Amino acid sequence: SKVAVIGATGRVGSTAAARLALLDCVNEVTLIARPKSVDKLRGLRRDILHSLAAAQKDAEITIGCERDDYVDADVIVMTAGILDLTKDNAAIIKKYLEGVAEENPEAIVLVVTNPVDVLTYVALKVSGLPKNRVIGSGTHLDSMRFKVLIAKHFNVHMSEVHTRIIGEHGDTMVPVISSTSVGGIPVTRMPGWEDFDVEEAVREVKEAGQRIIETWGGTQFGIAQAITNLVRTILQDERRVLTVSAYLDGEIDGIRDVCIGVPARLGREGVLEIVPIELEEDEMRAFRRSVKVVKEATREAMEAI
Amino acid sequence: SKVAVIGATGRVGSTAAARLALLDCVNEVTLIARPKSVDKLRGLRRDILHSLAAAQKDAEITIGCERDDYVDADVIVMTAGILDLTKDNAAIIKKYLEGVAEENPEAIVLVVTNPVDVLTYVALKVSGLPKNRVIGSGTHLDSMRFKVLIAKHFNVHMSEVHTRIIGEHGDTMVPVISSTSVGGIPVTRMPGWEDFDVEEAVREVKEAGQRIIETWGGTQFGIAQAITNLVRTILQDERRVLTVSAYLDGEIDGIRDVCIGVPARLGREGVLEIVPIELEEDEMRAFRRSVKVVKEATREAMEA
Amino acid sequence: SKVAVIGATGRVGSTAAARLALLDCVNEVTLIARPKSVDKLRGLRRDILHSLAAAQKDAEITIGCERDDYVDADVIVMTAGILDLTKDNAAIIKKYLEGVAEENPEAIVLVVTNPVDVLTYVALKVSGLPKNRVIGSGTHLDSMRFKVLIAKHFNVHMSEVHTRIIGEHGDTMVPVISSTSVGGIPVTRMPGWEDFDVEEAVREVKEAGQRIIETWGGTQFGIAQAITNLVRTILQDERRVLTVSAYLDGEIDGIRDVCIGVPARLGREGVLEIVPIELEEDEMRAFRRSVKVVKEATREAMEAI
Amino acid sequence: SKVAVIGATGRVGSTAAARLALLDCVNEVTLIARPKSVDKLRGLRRDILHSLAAAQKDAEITIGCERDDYVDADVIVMTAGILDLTKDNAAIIKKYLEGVAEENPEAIVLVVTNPVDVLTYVALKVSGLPKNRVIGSGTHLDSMRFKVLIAKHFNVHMSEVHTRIIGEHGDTMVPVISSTSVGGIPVTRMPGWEDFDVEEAVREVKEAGQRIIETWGGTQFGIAQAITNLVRTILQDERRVLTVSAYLDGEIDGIRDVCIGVPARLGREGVLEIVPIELEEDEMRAFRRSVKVVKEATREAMEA
Ligand SMILES: NC(=O)C1=CN([C@@H]2O[C@H](COP(=O)(O)OP(=O)(O)OC[C@H]3O[C@@H](n4cnc5c(N)ncnc54)[C@H](OP(=O)(O)O)[C@@H]3O)[C@@H](O)[C@H]2O)C=CC1
Ligand SMILES: NC(=O)C1=CN([C@@H]2O[C@H](COP(=O)(O)OP(=O)(O)OC[C@H]3O[C@@H](n4cnc5c(N)ncnc54)[C@H](OP(=O)(O)O)[C@@H]3O)[C@@H](O)[C@H]2O)C=CC1
Ligand SMILES: NC(=O)C1=CN([C@@H]2O[C@H](COP(=O)(O)OP(=O)(O)OC[C@H]3O[C@@H](n4cnc5c(N)ncnc54)[C@H](OP(=O)(O)O)[C@@H]3O)[C@@H](O)[C@H]2O)C=CC1
Ligand SMILES: NC(=O)C1=CN([C@@H]2O[C@H](COP(=O)(O)OP(=O)(O)OC[C@H]3O[C@@H](n4cnc5c(N)ncnc54)[C@H](OP(=O)(O)O)[C@@H]3O)[C@@H](O)[C@H]2O)C=CC1
Ligand SMILES: [Cl-]
Ligand SMILES: [Cl-]
Ligand SMILES: [Cl-]
Ligand SMILES: [Cl-]
Ligand SMILES: [Cl-]
Ligand SMILES: [Cl-]
Ligand SMILES: [K+]
Ligand SMILES: [K+]
Ligand SMILES: [K+]
Ligand SMILES: [K+]
Repeated sequence: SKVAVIGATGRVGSTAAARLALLDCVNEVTLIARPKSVDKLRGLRRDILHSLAAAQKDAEITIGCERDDYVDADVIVMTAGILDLTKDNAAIIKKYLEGVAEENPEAIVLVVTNPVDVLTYVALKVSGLPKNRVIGSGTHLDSMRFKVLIAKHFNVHMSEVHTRIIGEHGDTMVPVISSTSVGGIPVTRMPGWEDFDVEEAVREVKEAGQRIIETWGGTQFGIAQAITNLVRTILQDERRVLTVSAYLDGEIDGIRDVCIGVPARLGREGVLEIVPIELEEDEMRAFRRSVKVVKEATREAMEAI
Repeated sequence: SKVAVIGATGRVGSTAAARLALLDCVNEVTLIARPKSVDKLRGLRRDILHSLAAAQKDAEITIGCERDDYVDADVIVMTAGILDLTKDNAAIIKKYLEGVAEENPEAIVLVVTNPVDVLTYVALKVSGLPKNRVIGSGTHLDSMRFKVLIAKHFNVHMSEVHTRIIGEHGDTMVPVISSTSVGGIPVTRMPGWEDFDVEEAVREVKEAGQRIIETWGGTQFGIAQAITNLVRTILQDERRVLTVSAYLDGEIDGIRDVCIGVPARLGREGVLEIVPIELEEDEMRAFRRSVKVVKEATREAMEA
Repeated sequence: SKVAVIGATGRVGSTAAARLALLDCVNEVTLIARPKSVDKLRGLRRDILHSLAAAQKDAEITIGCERDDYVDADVIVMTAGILDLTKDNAAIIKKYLEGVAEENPEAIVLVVTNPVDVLTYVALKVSGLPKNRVIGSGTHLDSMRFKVLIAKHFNVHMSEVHTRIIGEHGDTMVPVISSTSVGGIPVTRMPGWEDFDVEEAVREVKEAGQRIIETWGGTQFGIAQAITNLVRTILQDERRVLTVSAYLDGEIDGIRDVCIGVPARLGREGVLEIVPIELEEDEMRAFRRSVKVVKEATREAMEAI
Repeated sequence: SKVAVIGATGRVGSTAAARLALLDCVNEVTLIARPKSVDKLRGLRRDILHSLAAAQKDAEITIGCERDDYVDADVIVMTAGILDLTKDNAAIIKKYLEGVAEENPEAIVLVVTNPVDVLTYVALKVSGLPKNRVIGSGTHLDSMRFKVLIAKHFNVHMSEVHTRIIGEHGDTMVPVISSTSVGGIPVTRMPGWEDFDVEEAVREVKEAGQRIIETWGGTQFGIAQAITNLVRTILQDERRVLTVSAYLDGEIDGIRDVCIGVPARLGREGVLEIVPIELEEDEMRAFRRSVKVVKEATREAMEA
């Protein structure tokens, strides 16, 4: 399996490529950058190879700056980026991913560049790939953090909690308490749920990104591990129900023609299906509002081309 | 951490000891059997030590036939076993576990011998240990098997399924669909649930044991891995919600004075609590029917 | 990958199949027995499936009693067995493995039935397979135990010790101190080597089998884990230098036409090569004597057919 | 176990803290930097906590800028760093690690800041800690890289190769072919050793650092994983023989009063001993030449 990382010179790309190389299901990682940044990729390549030696792991680490270098990959991770920024990043998506289905119709693309929901739609539109082979990180990490917050409240092993945050990876994210469980027990029926402040929790999840930006400079190790989790789930055909930004086609509320954070059973074929989750009234209204923000943002992004 | 396996010369005990010794959290395993069966334990000890060498793992393997060889263990796994059956096995429980708490009050006892729910109660009574430190395998394996069947039906990663079979480790076991979820979604709302035959699944779970006995002679690898799973959850203080035979004290429908399969958050201190699971009508009726059978069988065991 | 276990009803076969199913590189385990023992395989199949559920692992467990059931396997493990016993077991080898190369020339056979060195030669002769795809457990476990004994003497992590016992899996086994090292340092130069009694150690390794036989009934968990280690090394193409019973063709002392415990670099193709280890005078003499015992035993076994 | 990372705002420190927090043996990581850089640590703390959530792992992440925030750590990883360079870095060592043993005598210090061998000596002197509890990354990564090159040459599993680069973490490093083995066989007797260019391999090992700095800006992931490997060996008392910068006291050729890369059996108590490795003529000459450079550079650092 070959995983290409476009934007490997950045904080997210660099750390993603390092942790992806450690996966046993990844035999080759190709670092992609602008032609005037490949020399920096030569250093990153050596540093990662040193990490593998230390961890007693093996992977092929190649470098390049052209379409021929990453088009044949099994997974293409887009981490290259910076209203007008959504423009410029959307253009980057286009330059890299336009017409990929013609050379490799079996490619899987995972977009991380923000706005992730908008740019996954751009990636799918320009790529020509099937809707099941183009996704974005979306609210995956947000859901995993919410999962930990609940597990710590009830003081149970993390694996016992199943939860998800759907919608935009941003202010309009929606927690789905209606499909949240602790050891299979609906969380509303668990002792102590009354003492969990869902709103504070969501707030902690929603603002963390901006707080990290103004202090450490931006997310790095968090998003990198989330990418690793998604790529492993795919390449090892694990068929987990993960919350990622995917193209909706009526599976939830007949909502259609948008890419947004939703539960998806993920395997080697990409999105095997979007789980038709049934939302309560409030959850449905918040989810509809979130779709409204993403669709308008997607329209402006496409108008820009 | 030291784990003692009583009944280590048997099918279950031997295999349990072997897989327990592979755990990083288990630094010593003590093989316990009757005095006449000591030499057999010497060979099993060496065989397990060979397994550790091949797995590049380590563990101190000790052997004994006396109380002083296991009373100070952190976990005592009870696999020694022959109504006439329950009586003799309860006598074995009493012989080995009477007055343990007087010498090791922090010991944890895991009962595996059948009837496990009954003998779990016997163990707690004769042990004098706290209710939270005496449990049984119960329907733990039954729940994990049910989990795989649901997972294979929806074709999802097994970790996505959380389900549970509570009550007797036997014919009166009760599946808790009310507390069964896939990715957090109530299983009733998952697409395709109509095509899942719950009753046929339960039959496969409750009947397999008899089928294995009639063919291979009895379960072995399955129960040994379940023992390994339970002991690791305890010694590593993982705080998982597993279904084990434990003493009920009014957590579910105010039922009391019985050891039966229930959800319990397990850690290094044992049963941290029995989760107050809310059951729907039919499930409640079946569970109460199962508590009746277990309580009756327990009184006869205690009387002898 | 499919691994067939012939003799799965026995102590070694049963436990081998259970631990092999737990390997991520093994997707199917086929239990093979005599037609009048398949019903017992039905119980073992269920018990193993229960073990996987408990360990949260997956494997396909099939059963059968004919050549069509195991001939297409990727690895065929022979654990079916009981001078005259060497006869009867050799006949069993023949019944199961004669002409396998005609239906599956890429099959790999791992013999465990004793005498392991003799019966690996029988298996290779009757199978028609290439010499690199037929081996036996040999002195693999014996070497691993010797490795632990040395590591405990020097109180170092086991991974630091590299050693091997070559020759017959029996009284004529030979320790190769000349190729024994602790962290790469020749063990003869390590502080405290003078306090290690090699003879007692070898004795502990040589007699353990008989002592276990007269007490617990025979080896079970030890040999099963050794089989698992060998199958994993093969199916995952790990290219370790493991000591197994293999066909010698002049790689050591120009010794040829015998199967005996020797170091072999092992991968998906079986024996990639027998490492031409250079033995000291005493080690060479003991190794030559061991070959003499195996060759005579092999001749008598073949005369029996 | 609590591991403190001083210099956590930097490339190495941040990445080191992230991978350390993933270790099961590390329950707490304390991020330490200068008072003005505290808010930056808040963001790094949250980023690492996100990584743990995604990896389904746990760890308490603390932050500080004072001695009291790290003196009680079990392992203190020194990654804070700017001859004028060595002097300033030695001043940093002194500021952070002076008098640690007075408050935490069982602390273990791992020095990473370059020149690592020199600053390891500085750390030991100013710390007052025992010689066995102060080490440096030294040629640990250099040895692991050399191991992979030999392994790829013979096309064997990497675990089959045991090799070692001792001496200075720099130009005067010395490979110990005399103590290099493949599967226990002396590498000199392994078929194909003639086709292995040792000198070209050493050049690739000693020059890569400069190449990474001139391109990516400096090493990061490699050294962070090496730190993670060393800390795990200590906290899990694995007793591996790893090459680290440690205080020599006559174990190799009676050389004394210098911290330099040498084989050391590492456990929870630190350097359990420096293995008395026997070197052949040329290797001995190169090692003595390297001890000269390190001792000289160490005296100048101490003088300032
Ligand atoms: N949860 C989420 O969805 C997260 C989203 N992200 C997104 O990831 C992206 C990268 O973030 P980060 O790595 O911190 O940013 P960095 O500035 O560290 O790296 C940016 C990367 O983009 C490349 N790049 C920038 N402009 C162009 C261009 N015009 N053409 C080609 N390549 C270009 C850079 O290459 P060069 O060195 O040549 O400039 C570099 O590889 C951002 O868009 C960010 O929003 C980040 C974290 C989490
Ligand atoms: N709850 C569950 O899920 C499961 C329950 N079990 C129960 O485990 C028990 C053991 O099963 P199994 O291992 O197959 O049986 P075996 O006959 O194979 O082993 C029985 C063990 O009990 C010992 N034992 C027998 N009689 C006595 C006695 N009077 N006093 C002391 N020790 C005695 C035996 O030692 P010795 O050799 O000296 O006789 C041996 O160690 C049974 O009660 C069985 O029902 C088994 C599997 C699953
Ligand atoms: N280090 C080593 O090399 C080791 C070698 N071994 C060898 O493994 C072999 C099996 O040992 P173990 O499992 O303890 O023995 P068991 O008696 O427990 O099992 C024997 C197995 O062989 C089968 N078998 C016996 N006779 C025949 C026959 N005529 N035709 C077909 N199948 C037959 C049995 O089937 P059924 O039930 O129908 O009889 C059963 O599957 C022995 O030869 C032993 O020497 C064992 C351990 C270690
Ligand atoms: N031995 C080895 O194998 C390796 C050695 N190293 C060494 O590690 C050190 C750090 O490298 P790197 O992380 O890339 O460097 P960075 O500049 O990225 O980080 C330096 C770190 O040191 C801190 N620091 C700088 N000046 C001072 C000071 N005067 N007092 C206190 N803290 C200070 C910085 O904090 P702030 O942000 O507040 O300035 C920051 O945490 C260097 O000395 C380098 O040579 C690196 C890699 C490998
Ligand atoms: Cl990282
Ligand atoms: Cl998710
Ligand atoms: Cl359970
Ligand atoms: Cl087993
Ligand atoms: Cl070996
Ligand atoms: Cl090393
Ligand atoms: K890899
Ligand atoms: K252990
Ligand atoms: K498997
Ligand atoms: K941790």
